Amino acid sequence: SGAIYVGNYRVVNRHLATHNDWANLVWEDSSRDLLVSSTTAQGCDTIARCDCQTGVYYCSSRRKHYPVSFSKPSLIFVEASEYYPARYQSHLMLAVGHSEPGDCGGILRCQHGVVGIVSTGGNGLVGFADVRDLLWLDE
Ligand SMILES: C[C@H](C(=O)N1CCC[C@H](C(N)=O)C1)c1nc(F)ccc1Cl
Ligand SMILES: [Zn+2]
Repeated sequence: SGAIYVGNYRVVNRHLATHNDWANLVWEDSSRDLLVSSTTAQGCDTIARCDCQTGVYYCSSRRKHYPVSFSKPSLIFVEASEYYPARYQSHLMLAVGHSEPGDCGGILRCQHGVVGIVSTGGNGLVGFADVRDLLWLDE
């Protein structure tokens, strides 16, 4: 679990969005596993606007942060799950690091701010949904 709180927006994994997220829907994209809902309170976070390919992510299944080198956002094949059929997920970045399904929502940050959230993984890999191209989150 986990979310990004920036301005009057809450960014979560689309497959983990609540009834309240959908009732306050701003934007969603199944191909990216992202959903953004509106909030009444002002949020705590800064979005990175950069091309970093290194950063640190929070891994809830270890209660620890880990440094990562990650690929640039791209279209990656993701196997069918209970949430989606087998499909290409866009704007996904992969790295070597531990992850389990419940780690989705953990933030990836570089020195400039929030880069994305955990969205996929397995076998010593962790995948992050990029949010750096969503300029409207703070504009
Ligand atoms: C199976 C799961 C996963 O990647 N997804 C399920 C939930 C929906 C995901 C998606 N973005 O489409 C795909 C997973 N397995 C691991 F071994 C480690 C982490 C994770 Cl998240
Ligand atoms: Zn950066």
